[PDB]
Amino acid sequence: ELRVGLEESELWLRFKELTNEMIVTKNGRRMFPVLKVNVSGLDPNAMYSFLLDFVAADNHRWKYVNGEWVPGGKPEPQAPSCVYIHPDSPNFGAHWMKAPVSFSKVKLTNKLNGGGQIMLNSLHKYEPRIHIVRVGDPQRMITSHCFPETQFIAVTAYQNEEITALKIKYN
Ligand SMILES: CC(C)c1ccc(CN2CCC(O)CC2)cc1
Repeated sequence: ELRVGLEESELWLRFKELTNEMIVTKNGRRMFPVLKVNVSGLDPNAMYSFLLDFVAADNHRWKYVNGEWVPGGKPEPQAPSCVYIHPDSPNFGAHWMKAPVSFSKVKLTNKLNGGGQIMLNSLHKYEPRIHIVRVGDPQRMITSHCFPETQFIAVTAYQNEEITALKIKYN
């Protein structure tokens, strides 16, 4: 059976209990924590690509008011469909399963200024999603897992000083 488990789920959950925030910049910023997963139940002999995208969680944006995240207006039109291709792609099942798959190099941006970046809307909540694409497959079989522990609000600057302190503490 295919299983894709979140790595460092305890670390993610400590950010999630505060409401997680990820910085977006013109030139793009790496995530902390980094999304890493463990995989079992691929065909070790088959080749696959790993893709990462970010699904908009809500029909509204968010605002940080009096130390609280609250609904903060109607959402901006959906960010243009960005997919990050994991740099080990394509590769054998055995490769993806032997060690944690890390998306450490993906950069989150609020400006389409080129280079494997993901465009997000400030003050919107996203849920990371990983796709496993079977290579050479005439049925183009894809599998998709979502990681609710990894949900965050995209920000141009940290709102919650407690998130700022956690990012410093563990990073
Ligand atoms: C005690 C537990 C909560 C914990 C704390 C710190 C780590 C290490 N981790 C931090 C940042 C990641 O992007 C890579 C390494 C993992 C787990």
